[PDB]
Amino acid sequence: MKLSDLISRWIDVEPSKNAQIILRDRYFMKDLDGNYLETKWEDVARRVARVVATAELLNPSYKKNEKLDRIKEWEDIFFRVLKARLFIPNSPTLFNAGLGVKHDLLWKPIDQMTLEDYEEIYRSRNHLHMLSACFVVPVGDSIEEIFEAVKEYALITKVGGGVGSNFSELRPKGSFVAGTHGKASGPVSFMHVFNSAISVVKQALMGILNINHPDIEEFIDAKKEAVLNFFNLSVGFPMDKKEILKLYEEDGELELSHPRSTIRKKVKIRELFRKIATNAWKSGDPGLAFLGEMNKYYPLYPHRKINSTNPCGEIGLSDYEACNLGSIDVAKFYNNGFVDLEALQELVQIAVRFLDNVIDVNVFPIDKITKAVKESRRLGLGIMGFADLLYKLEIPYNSQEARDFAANLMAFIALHAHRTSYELGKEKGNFPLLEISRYRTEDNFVPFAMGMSNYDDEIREVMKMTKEFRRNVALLTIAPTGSISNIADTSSGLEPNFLLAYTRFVTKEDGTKEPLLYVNQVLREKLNPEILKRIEKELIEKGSLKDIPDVPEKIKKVFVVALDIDPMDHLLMQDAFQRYVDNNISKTINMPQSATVDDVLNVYLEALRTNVRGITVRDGSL
Amino acid sequence: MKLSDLISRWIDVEPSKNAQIILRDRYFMKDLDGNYLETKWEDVARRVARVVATAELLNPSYKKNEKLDRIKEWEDIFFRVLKARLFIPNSPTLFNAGLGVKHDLLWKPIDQMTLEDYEEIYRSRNHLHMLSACFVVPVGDSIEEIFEAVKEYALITKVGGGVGSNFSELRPKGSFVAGTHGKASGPVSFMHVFNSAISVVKALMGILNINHPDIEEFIDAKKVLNFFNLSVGFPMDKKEILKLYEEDGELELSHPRSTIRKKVKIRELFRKIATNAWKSGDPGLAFLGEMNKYYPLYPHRKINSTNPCGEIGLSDYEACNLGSIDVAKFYNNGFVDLEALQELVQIAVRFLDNVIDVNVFPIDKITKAVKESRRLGLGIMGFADLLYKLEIPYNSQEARDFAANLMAFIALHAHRTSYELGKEKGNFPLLEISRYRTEDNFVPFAMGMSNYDDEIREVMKMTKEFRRNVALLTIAPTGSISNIADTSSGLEPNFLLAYVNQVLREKLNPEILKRIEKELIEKGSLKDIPDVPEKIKKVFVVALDIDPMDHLLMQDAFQRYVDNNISKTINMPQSATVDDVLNVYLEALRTNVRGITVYRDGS
Ligand SMILES: Cc1cn([C@H]2C[C@H](O)[C@@H](COP(=O)(O)OP(=O)(O)OP(=O)(O)O)O2)c(=O)[nH]c1=O
Ligand SMILES: Cc1cn([C@H]2C[C@H](O)[C@@H](COP(=O)(O)OP(=O)(O)OP(=O)(O)O)O2)c(=O)[nH]c1=O
Ligand SMILES: Cc1cn([C@H]2C[C@H](O)[C@@H](COP(=O)(O)OP(=O)(O)OP(=O)(O)O)O2)c(=O)[nH]c1=O
Ligand SMILES: Cc1cn([C@H]2C[C@H](O)[C@@H](COP(=O)(O)OP(=O)(O)OP(=O)(O)O)O2)c(=O)[nH]c1=O
Ligand SMILES: [Mg+2]
Ligand SMILES: [Mg+2]
Repeated sequence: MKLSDLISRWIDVEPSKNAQIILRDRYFMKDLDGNYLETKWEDVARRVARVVATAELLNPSYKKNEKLDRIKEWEDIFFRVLKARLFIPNSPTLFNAGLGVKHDLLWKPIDQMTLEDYEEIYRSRNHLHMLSACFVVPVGDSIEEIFEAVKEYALITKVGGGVGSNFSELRPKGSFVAGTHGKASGPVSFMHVFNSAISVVKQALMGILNINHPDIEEFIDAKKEAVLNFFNLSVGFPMDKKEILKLYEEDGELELSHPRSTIRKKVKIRELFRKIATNAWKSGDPGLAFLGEMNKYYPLYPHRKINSTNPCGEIGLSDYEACNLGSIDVAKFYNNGFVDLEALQELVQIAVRFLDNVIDVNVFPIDKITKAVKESRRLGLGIMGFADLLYKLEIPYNSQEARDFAANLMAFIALHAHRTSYELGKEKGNFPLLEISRYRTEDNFVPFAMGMSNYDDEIREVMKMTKEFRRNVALLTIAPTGSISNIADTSSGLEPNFLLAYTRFVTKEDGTKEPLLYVNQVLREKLNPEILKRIEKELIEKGSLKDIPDVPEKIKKVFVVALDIDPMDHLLMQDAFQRYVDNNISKTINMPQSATVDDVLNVYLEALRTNVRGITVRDGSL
Repeated sequence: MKLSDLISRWIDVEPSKNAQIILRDRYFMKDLDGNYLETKWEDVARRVARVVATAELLNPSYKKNEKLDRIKEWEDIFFRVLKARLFIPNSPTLFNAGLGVKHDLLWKPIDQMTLEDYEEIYRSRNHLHMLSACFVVPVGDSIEEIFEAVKEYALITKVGGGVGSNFSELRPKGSFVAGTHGKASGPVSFMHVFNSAISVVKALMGILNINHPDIEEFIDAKKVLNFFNLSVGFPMDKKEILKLYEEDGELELSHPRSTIRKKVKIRELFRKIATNAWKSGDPGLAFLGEMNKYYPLYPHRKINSTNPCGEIGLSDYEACNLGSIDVAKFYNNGFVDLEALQELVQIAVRFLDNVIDVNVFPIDKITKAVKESRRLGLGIMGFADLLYKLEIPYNSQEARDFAANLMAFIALHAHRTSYELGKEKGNFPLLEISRYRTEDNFVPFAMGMSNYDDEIREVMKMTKEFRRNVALLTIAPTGSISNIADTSSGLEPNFLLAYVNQVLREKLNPEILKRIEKELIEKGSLKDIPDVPEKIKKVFVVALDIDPMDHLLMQDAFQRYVDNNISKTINMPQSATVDDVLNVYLEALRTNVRGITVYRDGS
């Protein structure tokens, strides 16, 4: 099916009442007075499409005699895909597109648009026109660098970004400070300042400490009993995952040390791991960040180095680098028992361009970030709706079938994303740092592990072609998609549905407040409406269909939720996707309440054997 | 008595055992390995004197063929007064003089010193060579400016400065922020960030004006601002505010970047301040309008905050270095030796003004605001022990008349020295646009309690032409430096005679001393000890023998002849009431004080 046809099937389907609340709540633009400028998703799509299409002003392949034609064509395709809700960029794009721009230009009919109208939009983008979700800043070992970074956290947060740092540069607690004949506080104590800062710019953050830092144990325990309430915390592994797994298997020891300290200590790695697993088993923190694995696949490594992820972990970033995201709802690409690969390829094409255009209309609060992004042009195209896609295809999430499907789907998207990046480098110019990247200086560099798809050889072929032309350093991620999957009425990221049914309460102004039942749409349409009526009550009490009487087996096996899927099946699904993502992946390893700390440990060990770049894990713990 | 004679009398008097501990703990310089480079007070005086003398390198009145002998003469007079402990600069000067400089140059004998040795000292001052106690930075109404200011607090704190801000520029809690769907957190929430920053580098001053919509929240703030001293700012004239109170008027709380407006009864605001001050000692009162009344550079420049202790009101990014003369050492046969004193005032101003030229700050804007103004804070310590020696009770009109004359005299000669230094070295950059220039009978304090007034006016007129410094005077708390100098703190009464006071040892037999010693350490006074001569009781008063108004009136007598402000605690008995506090405030608004601190015993 052509994309245009699929667009027609969805373009007049309106967001559900649930989505509309979220849109009214945070997305619809308002004036200084608090009046709505936007009252319909369509108005958001109009504005966003117009602003991002405006980047086509910069397109060197266009003749002035042609420019307004082209810009208008991109505006309409971007508009049509956003309105149909087939692709949605990360929230900051939808919040901030067109801030600074006269309200007369953002929503007026495209037929009325002039070249000078598009140029005025370009011109009038204010310092709040920040369209990217993901940021990393360094935090260097000095009072001056720490507080410059606290300021940067504040500035980035103001404009709607999420920021992470590796704090390992900071000398351990108790170490010698020259200026003071005193003693250093250490990273964990400086992270409270970043926490206090942000908790006031918000009337989540990423903090990483490397496994060999002398304060690592303190770090691991930092969120137990949480002073760092705005931080997600991951333990950083800058060495190879193989070395770490080997050291564990031999019951080896790790030396904790720091260059600007005389503080040295030997710890049993098994013991470090158990402490991390015990804390993660209790509270969910800290996760694991396989920084070495990220650098394995970083085209610019070792010239440039990935030290931290953004707050949700899906983008590994070098210092001052940012990254903009967007997601395709692949549940909408289901057609009679197959995924419509024809319409999907056309959309991957459009999406890569939309995302790459976001960089040109993006305004960042810090010059070093502007420069880092211009230089690399890193994107994060991903998917949402994948669980609902498996439901439609009648595939159990917790099956080798699902993971095989997932790796092929991702491999196909990867293929056509990187092909589009090739085409864009040819059309608009390569990312400045192409020449010094492994796409150039190597033969056979691929930014992911592959090994689970028929498309591998074709992918290799595209990667070789991008030695010449390449618009972007990296193109892909799977994000959490909390809100944008809500807007799109679909399941989040690559995550299974957490629940098939819950009560979402609607506030009658006025009246009082209504108990409104949600049942998963795909469940509603496959399950016999009279079975639904019966079990509906038990499903809400129990959270699964598995021990409900008189629901056919095939419905129980297909309509699995997060907690029906055991930890390894979660882990292996992450692996399947990561093999064909050049950035990282947002995946919660959900674990049953009855899981032990050893069960967590075993996930970590398995994690070290698979291709995952990071780990997040237990029901009932928080 | 010549100053050289008075120097001879104290120069070989050794710091006490108490003082020596303090010196060893934090003043004696140490190397990277923790070994002492200095083992006695004289080593400190040597180093500090040499470094500050180095500023005479910059003196355009000296030929090069003269500079060496000149510098050496200054090093020597500086060394002698410091060693004698007759004048001691603020602590940062003691801690930080000579940082960055080869250890063979700092204690080497003065006769071996060459012009190149001095030039090397000058050149090798490092980024930590910060010698000033008092700082103010703005905190403007944007995320950018707030977090730059948090950065500045950290940087200033690192090098040993104390910093204050007026937070009033920050739009009130709940106000509209363009950037977001969120509302503004308010000055007070933001003050917690400053407090967190400092809690990791470590004391601070936070002011919020009386007409800020968040003022009541500010007043209640310390009822996790553990590092803040808090003062309510009064940018309006003290007259208007006292008038409004007396008329039971209302104040309009508003902010330019908020729609949040509210009316409160000023009397109710004051009662709420007094209630909290009554409980915990905070917040104090900062009469900003009154500081600006005597600010030579107002209104082109403006004083919005003080340093953490209140004694210097500072414009944005301005800093100020302090030094104190121990006036107890100037007692001679029933009189203050004004002859030696005038010589020291002369030397002290030069020392303090030289400190600017060898000072290094961590923020260019501070460097610039200090070069432009050259504000000094010359004060006194030892005052209370002076009153002991002179047999004057602190809580008497005699004491306050004494204090005003003494302060008047010091003012006279400091400002006369400022004029001389302007002629010698060049005027402060901003003289032309100051009220010393653009006005006729501008005087930077109220006066009205000394026969030196006409002479003071005459010197102020002279400083239309030549003037090295925008302002010269303060009374600081002098906690540590008065400990070093074995004397009483600032203008404060002694808090306690025994925990024994040396002037009390030298005056009471003993026998009566041996006997009463423990009763005086329980009761904390001589007041209700019988068999102590009435003359001894009257003179040897402590902080809490002196009622609140006598404290306040002593502050007023000094402030009349101080161009900056004054650090003074209004001590109150434990049985004082919230109405007793309010009465102190109302009296404060009628006197010439520029700020208020109260402390009720037992709080
Ligand atoms: C000054 C100071 C630094 N530090 C920490 C902050 C950084 O993690 C680290 C270095 O701070 P810096 O600001 O770099 O200290 P410095 O340059 O004076 O000393 P050094 O030559 O040893 O760098 O020490 C504290 O924890 N507390 C302090 O009071
Ligand atoms: C005001 C407000 C904003 N948001 C916004 C802030 C974020 O920009 C947005 C997240 O929406 P998504 O774009 O779905 O972000 P994500 O969950 O995919 O994660 P990533 O940050 O890695 O892209 O949610 C809330 O969740 N709740 C709120 O109350
Ligand atoms: C952004 C933001 C600002 N503020 C406060 C900080 C300052 O007191 C004040 C100004 O912040 P600003 O950073 O100036 O916000 P803006 O300039 O983009 O928009 P506006 O001019 O309308 O503010 O708002 C918050 O309290 N929380 C916030 O998240
Ligand atoms: C009284 C007293 C002061 N101090 C310290 C705190 C400071 O580090 C040190 C400063 O030297 P000071 O002589 O205290 O400076 P000051 O008190 O005049 O205050 P400022 O100049 O800021 O207006 O005094 C103690 O450590 N213990 C004490 O008992
Ligand atoms: Mg350093
Ligand atoms: Mg602003």
